[PDB]
Amino acid sequence: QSIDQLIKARGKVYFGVATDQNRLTTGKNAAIIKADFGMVWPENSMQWDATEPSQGNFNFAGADYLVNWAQQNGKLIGGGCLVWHRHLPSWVSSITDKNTLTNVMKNHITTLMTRYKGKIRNWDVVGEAFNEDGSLRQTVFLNVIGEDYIPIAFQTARAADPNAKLYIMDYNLDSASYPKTQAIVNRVKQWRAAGVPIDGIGSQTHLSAGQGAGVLQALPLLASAGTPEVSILMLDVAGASPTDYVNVVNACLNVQSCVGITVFGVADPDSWRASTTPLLFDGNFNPKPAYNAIVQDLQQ
Amino acid sequence: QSIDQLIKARGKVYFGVATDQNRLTTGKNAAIIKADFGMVWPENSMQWDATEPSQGNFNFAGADYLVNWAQQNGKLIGGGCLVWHRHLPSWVSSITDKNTLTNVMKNHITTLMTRYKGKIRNWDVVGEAFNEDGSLRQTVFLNVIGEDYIPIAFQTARAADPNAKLYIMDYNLDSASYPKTQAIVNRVKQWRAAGVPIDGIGSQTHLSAGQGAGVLQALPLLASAGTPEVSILMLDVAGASPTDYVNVVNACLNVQSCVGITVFGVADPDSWRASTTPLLFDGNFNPKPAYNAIVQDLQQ
Repeated sequence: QSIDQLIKARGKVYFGVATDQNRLTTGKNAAIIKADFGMVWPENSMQWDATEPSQGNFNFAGADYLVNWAQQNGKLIGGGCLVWHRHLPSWVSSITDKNTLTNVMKNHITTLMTRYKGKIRNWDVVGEAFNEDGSLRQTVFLNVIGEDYIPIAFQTARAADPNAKLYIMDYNLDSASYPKTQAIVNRVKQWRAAGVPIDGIGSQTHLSAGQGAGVLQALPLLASAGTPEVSILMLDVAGASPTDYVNVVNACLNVQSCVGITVFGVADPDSWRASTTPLLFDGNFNPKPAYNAIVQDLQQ
Repeated sequence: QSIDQLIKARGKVYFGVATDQNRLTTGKNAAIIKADFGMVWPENSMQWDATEPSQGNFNFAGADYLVNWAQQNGKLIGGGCLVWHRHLPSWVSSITDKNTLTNVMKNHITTLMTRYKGKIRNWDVVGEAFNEDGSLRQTVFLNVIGEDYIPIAFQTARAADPNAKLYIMDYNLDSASYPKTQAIVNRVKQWRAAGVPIDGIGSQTHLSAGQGAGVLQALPLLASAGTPEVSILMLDVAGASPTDYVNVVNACLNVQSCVGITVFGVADPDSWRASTTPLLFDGNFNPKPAYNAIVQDLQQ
């Protein structure tokens, strides 16, 4: 049974997955995505080092492949991450002039979003902007532009494609009593009160065994920032316990503004932490107990 | 034991594998390649549709990642395929002018080879140029430029990087009685006698169960064309029988000019034909019996 169909029947938008061209041409990934998932995200093909490896000179072949495949197969598309420190070519992080970096950042945002205008439901505009203690992470963007880089990024994105839902994303937002969770709420409330067009908070949910239960309290806390949407992004769970996965799904169901869940790949051997077997399909592309538990939870 | 180390001890150059960036950042692929393989080959990041999706718009982020990784980890690198009718963008196949297509082909070859000059041991310059009956395949290059496109491609490649071994590659060269196998031998002989710089024939070896034995006769036939080198390229075997894999390895050992073997990926779930489980590691990244049989054969 399709978990995307079942989550749509419960009033949500999607159950999605990260993928890219060489996943769609190998394994059983394309067949599983066609049958069971409703949204695709680029695993790597829209990151900055993949798309703008020298200034103004874009690499779109990989991203175009994904967008085309999704349109042919009737899937929604997400995109990201537009502004991020972790996937950033050296030419960017070596700029020291505020005006120049602002224009580089706006050109990167506008070029990607314009190319796919109207085709992308969600964009992750800014990612991993917070330290664990809730202060802003001192990346090249913060150091050179200042905290205004976040408002500027979102304003620029809204102008490039008004159809898209604009997200900030981060990880370690999985516990309601962890400082980073309340900090992103505090700052997103302030930014929205200043008119910054942040439509969503995306929680990049990488859990250890037993941590699913805490998402039931963390996700409603994230929703208290008042964004129109929240999502669970790039979900995986070490051990892939049915209990952990069902708890995350039920947190989504319990939060009215949570539109859906994306998992960080199809099958365990293709995970960035494969030894923890953290996904919903095994190395032979069979659905694991957690997959079947999600099916039953969405019916029950 | 490392099959690359063992094949080197038998006088060969490499046991290699196809890979690309997202493979290296997921699963156990990087650890296995470091320990057990001596050469990497882009699974897709150097094809024409990946590298020049529109005229003059080169996309090298993926290929650059692979080349860097290989240099940092002391691995040989192969590249290709430069001229091929598969993976060719529509902008190329819609050219009807002989001078224009000649210069487009030259520029594609020269740009890729120049970027990595000195770093790439082997380039597959022309691929899949023959029909199954041994006549030349009527691709856009044959139709518009004529038969001299093959001499031109090789002469352009030799000028771009004289350090590289230049290969022609094809598939279904696995039986000595098949017309294609004899045809490529005859044509390569005559091209080399006329000074065309073809250094190698690469046999793209995609086998069904039981076909390994035929390679013991086919590979010597390919070597009779007199090229400095031959190789086994992108090897996989439906069912991954030890008998089939050992027969292919022994064909390599028996042919003095065969420099090595590349396998078409690490683990079964990442194969283009994963349901046939045709690789040397399983979906849990454990060596399969075929891996251990190769080790035993090479020790003896």
